[PDB]
Amino acid sequence: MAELACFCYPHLENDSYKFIPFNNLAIKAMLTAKVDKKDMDKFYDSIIYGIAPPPQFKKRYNTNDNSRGMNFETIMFTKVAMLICEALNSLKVTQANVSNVLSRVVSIRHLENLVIRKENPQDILFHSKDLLLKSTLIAIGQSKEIETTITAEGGEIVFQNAAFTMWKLTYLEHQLMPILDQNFIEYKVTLNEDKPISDVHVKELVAELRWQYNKFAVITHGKGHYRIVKYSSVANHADRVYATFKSNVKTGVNNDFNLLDQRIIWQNWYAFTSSMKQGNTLDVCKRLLFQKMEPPFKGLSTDRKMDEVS
Amino acid sequence: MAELACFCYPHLENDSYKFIPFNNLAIKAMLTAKVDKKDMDKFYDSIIYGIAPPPQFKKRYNTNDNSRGMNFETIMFTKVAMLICEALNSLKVTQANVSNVLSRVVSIRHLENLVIRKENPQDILFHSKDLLLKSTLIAIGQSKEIETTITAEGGEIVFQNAAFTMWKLTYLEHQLMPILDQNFIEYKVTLNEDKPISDVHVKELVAELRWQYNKFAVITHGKGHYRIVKYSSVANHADRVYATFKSNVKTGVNNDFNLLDQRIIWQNWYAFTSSMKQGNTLDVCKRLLFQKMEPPFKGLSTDRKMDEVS
Amino acid sequence: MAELACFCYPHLENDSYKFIPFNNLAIKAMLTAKVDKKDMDKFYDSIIYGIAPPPQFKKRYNTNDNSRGMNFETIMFTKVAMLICEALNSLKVTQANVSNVLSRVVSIRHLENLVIRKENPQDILFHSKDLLLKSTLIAIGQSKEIETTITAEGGEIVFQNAAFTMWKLTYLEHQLMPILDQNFIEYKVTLNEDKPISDVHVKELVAELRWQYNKFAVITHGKGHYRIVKYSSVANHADRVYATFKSNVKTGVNNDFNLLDQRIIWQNWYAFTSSMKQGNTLDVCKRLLFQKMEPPFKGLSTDRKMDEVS
Amino acid sequence: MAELACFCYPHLENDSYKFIPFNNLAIKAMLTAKVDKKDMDKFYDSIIYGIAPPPQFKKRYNTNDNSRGMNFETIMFTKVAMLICEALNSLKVTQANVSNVLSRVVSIRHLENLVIRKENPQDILFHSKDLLLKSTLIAIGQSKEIETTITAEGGEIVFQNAAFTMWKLTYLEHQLMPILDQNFIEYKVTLNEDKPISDVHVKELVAELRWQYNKFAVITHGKGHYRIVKYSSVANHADRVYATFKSNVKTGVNNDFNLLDQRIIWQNWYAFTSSMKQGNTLDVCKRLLFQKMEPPFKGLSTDRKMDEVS
Amino acid sequence: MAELACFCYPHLENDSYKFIPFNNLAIKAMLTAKVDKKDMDKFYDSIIYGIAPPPQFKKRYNTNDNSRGMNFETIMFTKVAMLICEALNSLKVTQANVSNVLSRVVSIRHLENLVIRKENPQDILFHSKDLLLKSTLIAIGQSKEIETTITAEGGEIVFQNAAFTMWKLTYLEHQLMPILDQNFIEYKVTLNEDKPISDVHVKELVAELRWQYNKFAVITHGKGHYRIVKYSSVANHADRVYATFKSNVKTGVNNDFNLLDQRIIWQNWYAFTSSMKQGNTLDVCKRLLFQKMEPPFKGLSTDRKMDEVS
Amino acid sequence: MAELACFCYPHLENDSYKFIPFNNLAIKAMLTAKVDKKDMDKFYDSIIYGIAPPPQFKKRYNTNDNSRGMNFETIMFTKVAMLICEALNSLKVTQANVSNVLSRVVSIRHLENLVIRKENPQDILFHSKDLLLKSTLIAIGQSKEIETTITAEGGEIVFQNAAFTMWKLTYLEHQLMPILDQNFIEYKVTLNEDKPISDVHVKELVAELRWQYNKFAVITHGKGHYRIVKYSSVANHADRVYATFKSNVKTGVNNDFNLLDQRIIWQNWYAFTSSMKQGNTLDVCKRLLFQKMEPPFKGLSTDRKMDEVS
Repeated sequence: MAELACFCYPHLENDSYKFIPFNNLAIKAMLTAKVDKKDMDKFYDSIIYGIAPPPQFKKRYNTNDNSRGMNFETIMFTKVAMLICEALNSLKVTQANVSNVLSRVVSIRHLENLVIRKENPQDILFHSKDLLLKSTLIAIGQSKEIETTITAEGGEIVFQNAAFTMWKLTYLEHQLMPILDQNFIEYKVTLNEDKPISDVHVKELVAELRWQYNKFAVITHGKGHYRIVKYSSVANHADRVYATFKSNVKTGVNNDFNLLDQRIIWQNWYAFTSSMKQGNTLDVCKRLLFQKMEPPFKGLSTDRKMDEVS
Repeated sequence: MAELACFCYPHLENDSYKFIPFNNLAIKAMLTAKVDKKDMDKFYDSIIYGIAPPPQFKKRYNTNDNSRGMNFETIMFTKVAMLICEALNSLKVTQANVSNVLSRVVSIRHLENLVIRKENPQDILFHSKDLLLKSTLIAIGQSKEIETTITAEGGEIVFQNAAFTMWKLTYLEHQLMPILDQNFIEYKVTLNEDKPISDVHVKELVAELRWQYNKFAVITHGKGHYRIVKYSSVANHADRVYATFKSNVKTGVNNDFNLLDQRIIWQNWYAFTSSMKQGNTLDVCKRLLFQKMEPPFKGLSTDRKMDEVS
Repeated sequence: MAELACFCYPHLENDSYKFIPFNNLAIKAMLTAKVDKKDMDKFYDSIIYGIAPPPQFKKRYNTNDNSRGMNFETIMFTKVAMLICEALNSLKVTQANVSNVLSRVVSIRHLENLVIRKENPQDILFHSKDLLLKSTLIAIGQSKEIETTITAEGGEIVFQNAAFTMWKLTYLEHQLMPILDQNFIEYKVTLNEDKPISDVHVKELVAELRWQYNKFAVITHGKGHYRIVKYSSVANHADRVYATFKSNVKTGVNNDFNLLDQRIIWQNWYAFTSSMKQGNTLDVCKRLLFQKMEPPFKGLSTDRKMDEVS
Repeated sequence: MAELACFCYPHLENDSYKFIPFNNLAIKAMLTAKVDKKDMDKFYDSIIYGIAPPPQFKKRYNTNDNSRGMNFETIMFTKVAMLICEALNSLKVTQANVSNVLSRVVSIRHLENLVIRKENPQDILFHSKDLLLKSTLIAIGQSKEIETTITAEGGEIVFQNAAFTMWKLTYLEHQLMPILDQNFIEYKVTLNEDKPISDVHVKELVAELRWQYNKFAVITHGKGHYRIVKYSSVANHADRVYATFKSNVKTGVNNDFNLLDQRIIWQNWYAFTSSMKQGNTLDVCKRLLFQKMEPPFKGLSTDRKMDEVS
Repeated sequence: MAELACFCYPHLENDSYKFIPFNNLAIKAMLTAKVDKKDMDKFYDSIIYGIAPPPQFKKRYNTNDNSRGMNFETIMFTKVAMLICEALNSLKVTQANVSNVLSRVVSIRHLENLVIRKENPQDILFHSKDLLLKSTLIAIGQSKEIETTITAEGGEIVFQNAAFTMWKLTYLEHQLMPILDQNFIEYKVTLNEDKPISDVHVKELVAELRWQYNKFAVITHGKGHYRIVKYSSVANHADRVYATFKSNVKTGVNNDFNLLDQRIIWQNWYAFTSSMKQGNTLDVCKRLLFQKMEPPFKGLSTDRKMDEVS
Repeated sequence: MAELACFCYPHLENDSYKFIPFNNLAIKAMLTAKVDKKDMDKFYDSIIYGIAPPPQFKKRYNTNDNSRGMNFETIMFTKVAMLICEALNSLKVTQANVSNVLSRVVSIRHLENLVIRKENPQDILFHSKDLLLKSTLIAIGQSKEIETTITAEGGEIVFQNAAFTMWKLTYLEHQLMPILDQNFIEYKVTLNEDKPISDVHVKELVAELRWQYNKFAVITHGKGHYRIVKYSSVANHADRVYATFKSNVKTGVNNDFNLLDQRIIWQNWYAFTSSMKQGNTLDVCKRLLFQKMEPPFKGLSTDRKMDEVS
């Protein structure tokens, strides 16, 4: 969604790098500037409003002629920028790394959701700076830890178990970078703890997903939680995860992929992703997606049905 | 929902009975009137606003202390009343029958929907008085004919086949007697013609109902069309149909019941209703409703799924 | 409330007097005019907008400095004027009488209510010009007939009997000359027919008046119907009726007074008015109003009570 | 209206139990949760929003499919919860009792009214924490003291005496759990002090109740104040008080009942309740309610009448 | 923008084909229908709302999941449909041709503009059915005649000459199929007559275009008028015209192209299009577009400048 | 736009003059006052609201009969007054000078823009009192320094270079003294630093001005920055600058004039102003304005064009 350099810039004071949010009028000035090709990757001095992002990220910002960026003039842009700065400032980043850290692309919608979590007095993140930092570092790609319920990006809870918390992603209502397609619906299921889950608690989740979300495929991107996406979108999900798997192999970055419970994941998605982890090609993997198959917890849908009839 | 006498009264002119709509201020005057117990079943003379319904039907009309009636002061009350009068006036009803005809209870919501159909220049009923009369006579219980797509009460079309037309019932938005429970959702599937339906056209309907309405039971009330109701409501439907079957037996009125296609109807509903037609008791019939069973078109849900994934 | 000359003027065409409504801009011009004392009682020629009422009636019209008149610029002024003209035009008034007819003071609020009745397709007056004329002639003081339910000024029906129709007077919502005191509440009870009324139908009315209007006195002005007025106002009613009785004696005009049913009228009002008809003085009559007395249908209030408890 | 456990949960810190209000998002999470039958009576851990009420109280909370509960997402829910917690926290409740204390059902509308009293700088409760605690403990069922004017739940004062304060209950306008029937009207009359009341001060109250509330029955529930309820509702009041009297006998809880002044209470209610205290059956008691009788302060209604006529 | 079959269907009555507009509820029903692959190109019978377009044109209609179609539920859809039907009905189309006529793709925005012209009493098209037919037949591709000012699609006149009329295209404000990109600006310059144009009248147009539209390229699509498009869009225009030139060659349809005045057209566009007419390839033509060149009416921009300074 | 005495008055406390803002009700009182001709130039004592400006400046203030002044009752009047007072209070003005300082006419719109700059946390002036003072002293005519980008009056940045910052003047939206002509558009180009500017950075600015502002003349008033004004206004600009040049010569005040870069300034303006500096008459100077001439960076407009076509 955007590189971290779209929100802040590094400032060396006291043999350590502190990160500072952009003023939105500085971004606005940048968008109107004539800049040499040699300077497109350098931070821009607006003179009146402080420093601004490198003009090379111009398309990340919505303008009269760009709707595929972010709304950098909203309050949420500043809140997201401050959330990034706080997390990155706790890391005492060193001179060799600042470039890699800022050039990293992160999910803006994940960050706006964490803002929404932390500003809510009811939410644990409002009351624990440690959990907020952990949660943010995960979304910034500066942590090895896995996103769980405690550290979830958030949303509206629509189902909860001893083992699982199902959330509805509210991206349509975001201020910074909302999803523009009004047909969008996506959920995620995060794990509450990391100790083994009983068959009965798996059953309960599977049963809810077949009754209340029968038109949704249960998939994962390998990062330790389930993604509940409409079947009309799994093919696009497959492309993205494969491209991400392929790239992370070429670049040597961490590339472990948690296929998660085969009793829960859509069987075609399990096939597709298991073929990925085996090193197969895109065309070979994607074929298992569209290949019909039928070999699960039998009779779970008819249980919820009769419960309702009573 | 209400007896026909709640909308019109009979007037003998020219050796034939013409039916006349009530003024709503006549109803209002009636609701404030002191009436002898002997006159509760007689039409009421408001003096200023003409005749009014028998005070015995007071509860059919919404007031400060009644919300289970109709909104007789709306324009829709008059349109519905005129629709009834037109249909009943084409029948040259005779002196012995007027009582039975008016005392008959009909669905107001069905009549408001027929009004909505006929006032729409796009709808065939707007352009054929014969079809409108047929359609209304069915809803008034003064016709032996079966409601089909052509003569359907109406609603929003949400699926259509060579053989079927699926409608969404808009009762939440009615003016005269809307459903007050905002959780209400109900569809009906009417037959387009009365010649046999191919297996493939049945398949197409069943497939849509499992994909798009998996949380809905396919039942019928025996009147020749399907009713798509949430499982949380089939038990109440069962009570009503049985009470109607029981009564129509005691009173000798027509009591044929079309169970419709067993490949479409929910198997528990087919069992429940087949036990009814065999003369069983309520407790025996209703038991087959809650009795779990599992012995259909196999693999039809997985067909639509893969179609979407493409 | 206003003389008839405030609404129309006489025009002699074809040896008969036709009456013509004023344009409101003609009235407005009149209100700004300098007029000789000798011409204050003559109709005024606005030149641009036709004839206008005699400047002597200036205070009948609301202005920046008068709120005790009528709102002669509303549509209702024209409707009321036309209603008067129609009634007076059916009388072929003669040259000697026009002065007396126009100088007569009538109730504007009664006339606005008759307009409201006749413009309503539900009301009998909408469909019978004869009843409308009769009803208007009563309110214009050009008829010997008594106002009954059929010819009532109107309002909201709040109770109805075989013998009685109780109306709520809506004067607070009038456009032409509303009551300005927002605490105003007044009802009237008109007789449906003029044949004798049974004890049971009297009982029913008395019972309603004690239960639902316990804070209201049942009085009459002698014109053949009951007036339901709050006790805080009967003394003012007494003054007005006496002044009207006194005047009608001095002027020889008709002065019969129908005391109506002593089982219904408030006993103090019956005493007050019976003393009037006997020729007593104001001070003697009014004393019987404030004189406490207690000598009715016993136990009628406790009947309605227990009915409600059930 | 709801058990205290619907608002707070107990926390053992420092050998004493402190009570903590629920976050409304914790309640919301609970309402979506799959819970074992064995855990339905245990407080629920929403993980993200803290603890929540036992899922067994699900129906106390309004949802898309429940309107007979409370609006737990309003600000008033939190204010009411804090009011309960403050009162219960002053009691140093012990481990054996917490269950009984929380399981106790209290009037939410009484608690919302006490909130409205205490937040008003004009009200004595705003300025005396001791009176507020006393007043709340009465409404929580954790006090032996009787509700008087000082500690009344509140409302709009509509009549006041040396001995009495009459209040109108504003339940239609409540935010947390309003009465939904718009025809609802109920008053209460609380005693200002507990020393004897003169006949003249009783007379004054009775006189107001007959003039201004003639359609209302003067009853009590035995808790030391009068309840002014429409006659159309006394039968339902009778059922509730008897069921409460019956239960409190079976459970041994305090069951004294103050019949209050027989010159004020509706004579049928006095009969009904006196039969209750004598141990009679429901059918025997309730019969005295509908039994007509007529054997009071004579001529008090005619005093207020003549006062108004002046 | 859409085939003519998206608006009407043919009906053989009286050995001639009359064309009939679709009801929008018929289209809506079609969009929900299950249709055999063999019938996708056949007109669809909605049963309740008449005939509908072939389901193969589903994407021409805006839905919850399609924004690249038209708003067929607006009034403008019906007006456009009637305009097409009127024009096509004057042609007595024969059985062999109906398919070709309906399958023809036309500009909806051109048709909505002609509607706007004809409904305006000020516009000549409102008063001449012959001119309207001519104008529509041009936009329907059923006429050999060239669009001139008289028969222009319309818009806001922003400049006019003895020889030229410049219009602003209002596509952003259209109801049926507006341009969605809010940055859109496009003008057209139509010829008033077809007799030769003096150098001075060309000068006047060129002068206005350089002063008031310096950021716009003067191009044509070969149909006899100028198109004033921003330079940021000429490359896309080039693609479309070439694809249209290429296709019309392969299909043998009329393919004459009027390059128009080389003193007016942007020199790069003249080069690009002259290379097209010579049969060159796309890559060869398009190269002349981006090839810088500079060899016009000298000093025309400085004339308007000094005029303004005065 | 107004003398400084329209905003504040001098107060001698502690052998130094402090300047105090006017209350707007003091101004209002002054505007209603009868004042001797001898006192028209003295500050006015409103008695109730403090001191007010000399009645001789009455026309500087908008009233029912004056629209060519300022809106002295807005909040902006007070902010501007305080900004002046702060700047003037840092100068320890002496007794001989106060008259000259206050009588000085300054641009109100410049001062309102500096307020808008300083109240914005994003703007450097918000964070540096020294820069704000410098910037204000320039606008007050109490500084020898030249307005640069850092100290610019402000506006919306529409173009920025290593060497230049182009601003749009928002005078239409001002609160204190907006431009009333809605056709007004004016920009200014300020220099970022005062070290020499490369040819390439000049080229970049000239290129933007020809593409995006072709209808605007590049002129200066000699104060060290460029003014981008429509050609329809340069003649009026010429009058004003000449009158200012003429006056400053007669009064001996500073009269240096920076013609700025002849490669940027409109050649006619350079001629006009160079003739001014040579001492020529108005008629001689102004003639060079309207005199056509054509002898610049060739082919710069065609560079931006082709860039857009790509």
